[PDB]
Amino acid sequence: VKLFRASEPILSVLMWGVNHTINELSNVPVPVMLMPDDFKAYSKIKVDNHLFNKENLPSRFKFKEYCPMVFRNLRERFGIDDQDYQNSVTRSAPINRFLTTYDRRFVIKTVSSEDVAEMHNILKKYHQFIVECHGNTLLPQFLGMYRLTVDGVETYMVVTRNVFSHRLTVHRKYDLKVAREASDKEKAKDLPTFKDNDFLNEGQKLHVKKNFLEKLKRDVEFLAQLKIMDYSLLVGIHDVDRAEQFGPGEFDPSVDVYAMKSHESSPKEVYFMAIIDILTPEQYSKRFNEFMSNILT
Amino acid sequence: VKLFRASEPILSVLMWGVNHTINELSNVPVPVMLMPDDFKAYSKIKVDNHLFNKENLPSRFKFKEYCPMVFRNLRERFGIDDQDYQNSVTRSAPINRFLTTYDRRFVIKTVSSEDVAEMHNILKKYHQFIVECHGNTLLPQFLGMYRLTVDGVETYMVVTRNVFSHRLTVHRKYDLKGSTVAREASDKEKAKDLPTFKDNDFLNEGQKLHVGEESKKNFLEKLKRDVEFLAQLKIMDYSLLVGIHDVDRAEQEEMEVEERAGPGEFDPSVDVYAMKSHESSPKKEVYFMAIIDILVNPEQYSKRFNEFMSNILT
Ligand SMILES: Nc1nc2c(ncn2[C@@H]2O[C@H](COP(=O)(O)OP(=O)(O)NP(=O)(O)O)[C@@H](O)[C@H]2O)c(=O)[nH]1
Ligand SMILES: Nc1nc2c(ncn2[C@@H]2O[C@H](COP(=O)(O)OP(=O)(O)NP(=O)(O)O)[C@@H](O)[C@H]2O)c(=O)[nH]1
Ligand SMILES: Nc1nc2c(ncn2[C@@H]2O[C@H](COP(=O)(O)OP(=O)(O)NP(=O)(O)O)[C@@H](O)[C@H]2O)c(=O)[nH]1
Repeated sequence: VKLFRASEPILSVLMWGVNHTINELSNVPVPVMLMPDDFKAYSKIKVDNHLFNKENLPSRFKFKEYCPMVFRNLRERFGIDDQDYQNSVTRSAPINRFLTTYDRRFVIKTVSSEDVAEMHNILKKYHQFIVECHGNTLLPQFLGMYRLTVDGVETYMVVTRNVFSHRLTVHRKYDLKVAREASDKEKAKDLPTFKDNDFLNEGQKLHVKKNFLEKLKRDVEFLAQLKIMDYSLLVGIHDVDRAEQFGPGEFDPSVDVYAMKSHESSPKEVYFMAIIDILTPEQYSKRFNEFMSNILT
Repeated sequence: VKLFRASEPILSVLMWGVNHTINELSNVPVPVMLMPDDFKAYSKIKVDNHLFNKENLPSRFKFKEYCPMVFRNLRERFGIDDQDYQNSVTRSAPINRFLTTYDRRFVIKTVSSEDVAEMHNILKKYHQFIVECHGNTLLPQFLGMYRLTVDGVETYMVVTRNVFSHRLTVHRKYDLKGSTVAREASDKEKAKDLPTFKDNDFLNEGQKLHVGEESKKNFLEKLKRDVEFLAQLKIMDYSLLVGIHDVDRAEQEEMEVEERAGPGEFDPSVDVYAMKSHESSPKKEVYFMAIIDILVNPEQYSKRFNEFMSNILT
């Protein structure tokens, strides 16, 4: 029994919504191919519940799913089963807009109307690229896109596969791309988002490189051709020994897709690296490219 | 994998709605008791799809379920499981508004806004009656009440358990009121396959139903409390629907079926209104007898009704 028990009405509606659209989809046949209209398509449902089942859900709310055929195909191509996705969102309220499913597999980010517009703008080529690279990429894996109406307020969400391990604690993270670096207050946060300079003058490398670089180049090239910028490479680091204070450094490469073991010859950790934030050319790409090509040793 | 394929979009939407509402209710816990708000409550869903899932469902439709907590409970008290209900409605399209589920277990009747209003008016009392009578009644067993919206047009529907068997074939039928006013069937109706014979038609044939005392007493006691309950509310024009199954004829028809390619028994948990003919009647038969259409004065209407049905059978 999924009650859609959550800290805020909006989370409840998200849970309800994912549950609903995925059951509905299970009634929709898997087609031989995506079609042009699938990229211009949506489902919309409006709920108006008088004196009923408003123990957790708002009595009145809307839920809209952009291009459900496309995002179900992306799901399949990312090796993700519809039932597991549904369970991750619904079996328990997602946790604290930036959200994570209770099991930490999927990230739910609140986004703008123009982010949604832009996603629609890249979606065909992005899909074709996921096809052509066989879901082997560092780009965000987009799993679903929704608009929620709650108390008259529209909210937009995008679901991605988590960059980080859904199990291995991340001990230090960097957001790589002038010059930028972490603030005098952000550096006082539990897990700080460090930047390029904090990384450079700290003299850190990542002993691992072939796959990562081939992949990364192909990706940032694709992002260039779409005239997109501002995207960052998210890097996460889990210190095995630090955890050691069901084995340490143990993970499922088919789940934690971006995870990477430290090379046998190293001062032992787990790295997670993936490109985030591309919903916004050449120079940015080659600059980004070279900066990241110099972290792997 | 339910496609909701149907010859009319109204039916697809019916299937989708029962499916959707039953699954939703599966998330809703079963209460210790029903509350007053449960009798004034409704669920409403409005769907506007664009360029998506249009092979069977229309892109735009509305579905409303009346007092769903109540009807769920009613289903429980009539020994009908929600998954079975759902399956009966959605596994395959209902068939010919007067519909029957593909498996013949449930009747879907198209009604009026007036009808829906009267359901609400009588619902708390009908519920309590079903409670204190333990589900043992000739009255319609109400299982669900819905409003569909297709093409800006609104359609109300009431679901009941079939009075007739979901398996056994009905070879003759009567709609009986007991009116002093003459009630026969038209040449039109009499030319139909299974005509709806009426009062004077029943009188004319010297027709009688022999069920034996122990079944007669049960029947008549049900009937007496039923029409007394109906008389209490301002309820009139309701009928006794009478189906007659010829066991022998059926064995014959089956035989013609197996040739061109058990006997007179039934599950009373399922064919709730079925009665075997008396161990020593002429031809052996099964009858189905229920009160239908409950949505001069009511008291006398029920005296006039009860005397006629009381004489309908020995
Ligand atoms: N655990 C986890 N955290 C993430 C993931 N993606 C982003 N984050 C974190 O959430 C924040 C959101 O970053 P971003 O997508 O750039 O959103 P933004 O608001 O446009 N940028 P900013 O970080 O400056 O606010 C980042 O600081 C990052 O640390 C993820 O997949 N998993
Ligand atoms: N006694 C009673 N009648 C009710 C109740 N709910 C609905 N009705 C009656 O049932 C009839 C059908 O109502 P319905 O078609 O749902 O629509 P509506 O409530 O009129 N408004 P709308 O058509 O805008 O949805 C109406 O005549 C209404 O008065 C209730 O709780 N109690
Ligand atoms: N198989 C079956 N037929 C039923 C059932 N209830 C009613 N009918 C039939 O369906 C028709 C309509 O019955 P009724 O409820 O009186 O509807 P109505 O609209 O009030 N009357 P009518 O349609 O005859 O003018 C009749 O042919 C009746 O015999 C039922 O449970 N099962």
